Amino acid sequence: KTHVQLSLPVLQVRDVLVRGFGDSVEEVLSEARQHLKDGTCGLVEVEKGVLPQLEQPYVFIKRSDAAPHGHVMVELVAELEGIQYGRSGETLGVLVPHVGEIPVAYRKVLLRK
Repeated sequence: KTHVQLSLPVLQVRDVLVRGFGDSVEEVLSEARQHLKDGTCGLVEVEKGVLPQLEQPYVFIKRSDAAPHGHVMVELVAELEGIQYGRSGETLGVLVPHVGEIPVAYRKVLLRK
């Protein structure tokens, strides 16, 4: 399937134990996709002060369309030193590995895979 229904645990930035997916744009997009497939991917909502507490490159989920079955359609955009790889809509948040942190919410998305 080109799209997969996912329920992503929303994590508080200060709870996150592993603050990025790796060291290159290509690696972080790779690792993000692997963690999404394996159900080991969390979502941090972006506000003032959040991104400097996480490791670059960043992987964002961005709204790709204006929401089947409650699931917002999203795609992955990476960012490294202010350059984005991908073009998409509004940020739903930044993806991080999930290693058992307790979430504050869940975000239903339809991921373009």
